[PDB]
Amino acid sequence: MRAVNWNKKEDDFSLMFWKQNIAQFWTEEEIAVSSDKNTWVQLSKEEQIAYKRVLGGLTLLDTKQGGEGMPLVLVHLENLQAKSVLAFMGAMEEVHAKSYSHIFTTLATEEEIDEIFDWVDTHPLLEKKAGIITSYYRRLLKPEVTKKELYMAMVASVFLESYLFYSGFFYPLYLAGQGKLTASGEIINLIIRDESIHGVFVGILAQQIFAELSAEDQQEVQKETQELLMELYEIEMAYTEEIYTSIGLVEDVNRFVRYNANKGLMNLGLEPKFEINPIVLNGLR
Amino acid sequence: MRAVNWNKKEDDFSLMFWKQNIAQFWTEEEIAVSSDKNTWVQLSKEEQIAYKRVLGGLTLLDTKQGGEGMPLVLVHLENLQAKSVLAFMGAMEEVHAKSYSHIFTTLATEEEIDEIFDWVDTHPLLEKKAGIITSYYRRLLKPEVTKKELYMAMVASVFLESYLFYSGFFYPLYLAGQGKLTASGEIINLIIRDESIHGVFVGILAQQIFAELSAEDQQEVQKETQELLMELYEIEMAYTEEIYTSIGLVEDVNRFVRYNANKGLMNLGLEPKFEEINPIVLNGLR
Ligand SMILES: [Mn+2]
Ligand SMILES: [Mn+2]
Ligand SMILES: [Mn+2]
Ligand SMILES: [Mn+2]
Repeated sequence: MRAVNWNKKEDDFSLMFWKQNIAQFWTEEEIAVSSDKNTWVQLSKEEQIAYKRVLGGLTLLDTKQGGEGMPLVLVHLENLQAKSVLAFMGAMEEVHAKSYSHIFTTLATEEEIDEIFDWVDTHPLLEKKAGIITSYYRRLLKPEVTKKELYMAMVASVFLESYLFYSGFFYPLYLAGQGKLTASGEIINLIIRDESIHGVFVGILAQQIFAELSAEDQQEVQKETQELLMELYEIEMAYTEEIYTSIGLVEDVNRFVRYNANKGLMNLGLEPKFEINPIVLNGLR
Repeated sequence: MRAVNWNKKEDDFSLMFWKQNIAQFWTEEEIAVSSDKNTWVQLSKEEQIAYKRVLGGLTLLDTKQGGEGMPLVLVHLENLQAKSVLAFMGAMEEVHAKSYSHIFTTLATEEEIDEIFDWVDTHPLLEKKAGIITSYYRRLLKPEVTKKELYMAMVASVFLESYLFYSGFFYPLYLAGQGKLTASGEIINLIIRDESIHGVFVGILAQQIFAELSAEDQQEVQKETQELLMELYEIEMAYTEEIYTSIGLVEDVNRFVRYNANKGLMNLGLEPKFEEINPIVLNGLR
């Protein structure tokens, strides 16, 4: 039975990602958010509701990535150095999820917070979206998996990391780009910095597996990947309509979703399928 | 589908362990080990071989705990806050494993290191020991698991964290207690500080699951736990004989293995099954 041996590289990238993950390490106690109250109270009721809802959705996605996506993809890897990186990335998803609770503590009463999480749990689009992704992860709950199954779990993971978060990240970035909720915006920026390298890394692992598949299997997963992309897109467009119609931002968020869907495809070595908002860009500064 | 909500406690302990795991965060770059070369050369060939072999075994156990034990237990937990803690603990196992490579880079040539890892991979007792533990983890590779299966995976994990590491930890502690390889000893002490909390936490989770089982299932897993304890003990005694006979430490290590097996049992809420810590080892823990 093999032990991980870092003195003999298993690939040309795991060590750099290991070091970068650790270089980026942070926790919610580093960013105090109480000063956001002064701009929080300036938001309309509809704006506050949208913000809380998107952060609830982000919390759900990080919960599933740390508790299902990273663990189940990493248990089936043969590359022990890449497994190490994924384990750390999974822990960081739990840091991310806990940081949303830190934001909530400042922006909402205890009763308001539990209402957010009840809304998350009973929400049909969030259930459908998370169910589609986790179906690929739960396919790995068996002793022997195929490379097509592992590849598609990695595709699902890249799509979560590089694409499904972004209908939610839009709004904290959009507000922070205007000087509103900038401390929470700093947290979201730290989260994004992590998700960006998560998506690149899992996409490298996916491309390595893809190269080992037969031509027939390659065709099959290419079709599944394109179909998954567009299945998620239809759900995202329903989600942005539900969240953002009240505040007039639906088409802006949709443009942002498509930009990030293209980045997810590129992380997998695939061509873009869709043809950044300048305020969001200022929030990423 | 539920998202983790830290503003409503799911249990009385996960937040405390979350905070403590983070308070204890470290990486290998924080302890330079080059100064250990001066005492490494004072050791005999047999002492150096023993040290490299036990660190190889430790690396294997951490590799399996980070890559199988924590992930598969955490997947099946319903408590999202406890899942969060286990994910962080699993990442720390990978930090631990990488820290052994950091020690090796100072103490061995590239060829000597590859020899260590070849020895680990082909070693029959390490394969048997790790295979027993990971068999409990690999029972969780299915869509739905029983509480008996989850409980026994947690028992196996506590036995790894609180018991099976210690035939290996003995020697770095013994040497550090004699002023040898003290920088490496500092790393091992950081690892032990983590494993100690890992075993306590998983043991709490196991006790909670146990209390939820039917009486028939409780009787089954109680017997299986005691059998597993003693099956592992027989293997550990073969392992310590193999590693430590050449340096005259077998009975001392065995004394330390039993002390830690009792701690693992206590972490599970169970009575000790074996009859003070060696004073040199104690000085290495200071
Ligand atoms: Mn995350
Ligand atoms: Mn991520
Ligand atoms: Mn460890
Ligand atoms: Mn541990």
